[PDB]
Amino acid sequence: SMEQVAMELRLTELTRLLRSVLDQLQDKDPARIFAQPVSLKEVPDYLDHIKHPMDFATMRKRLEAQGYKNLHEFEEDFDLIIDNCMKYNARDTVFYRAAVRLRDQGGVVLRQARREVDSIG
Repeated sequence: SMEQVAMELRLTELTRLLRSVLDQLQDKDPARIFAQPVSLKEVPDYLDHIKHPMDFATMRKRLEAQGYKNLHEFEEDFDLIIDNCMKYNARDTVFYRAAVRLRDQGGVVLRQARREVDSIG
């Protein structure tokens, strides 16, 4: 139908906007601490601690399959990256500190994304 097509155009455009959001968030991680899944070869107990691992590469795969229906779903995945790290790693570690800085800097990007998503509909 024409409606299914219109709906599909909306999703494609959301995917375009979220791709730009993701790029902007990933720039706030210049050390690439959150770029890839935590390695289960290198951290074999990880899934005993963290039940829903997340990272930027994994978000990107979902995004490119148009697997984010709305901004809420995308933010959920971003918050997992941060929250997983702040639980697994102690406060005095470069990893925890990286997550805090990503959270703080990402807030600004995500604030305007929400306005854009509501605005453009």
